[PDB]
Amino acid sequence: MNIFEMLRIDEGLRLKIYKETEGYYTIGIGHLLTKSPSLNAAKSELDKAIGRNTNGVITKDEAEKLFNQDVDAAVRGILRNAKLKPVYDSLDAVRRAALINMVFQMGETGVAGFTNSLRMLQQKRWDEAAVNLAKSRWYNQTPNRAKRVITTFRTGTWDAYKNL
Repeated sequence: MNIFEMLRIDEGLRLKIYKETEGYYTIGIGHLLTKSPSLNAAKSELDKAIGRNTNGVITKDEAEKLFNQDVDAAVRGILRNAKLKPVYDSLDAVRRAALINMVFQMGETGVAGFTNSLRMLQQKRWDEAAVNLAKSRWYNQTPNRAKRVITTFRTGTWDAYKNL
């Protein structure tokens, strides 16, 4: 298991524009296109991202390309983040992947807001971090996903994802 497989599990893969859980237009492996309600605006962003007139449809290769860029962007955001980096640096490989998943999902900014949990993780207080992380809108809005990430932080293993 690795970050790509992990996220592929959490996000799925969709070749036509769709709305994700909060109702925003997305495509591929969780590639947010726009927060705007306009489908046109979404199609514009998509063409721009792809570099062609897509008509709202991409191929599998294009989706994987956006995915590689997004993963890359997520790691980079972490490393550049003053609150994030130190945590990331103190963690083991499995757990690093869990933090990358949250950032891919909610952005750097949103993740850096988890002050107390970040602190707990830094101190390797697994059980406590897990309970703190659950006290969030994130957990209440996408509980199955949240549970898989939280368990990964808790255990430091990929068990939450074995079977999927």
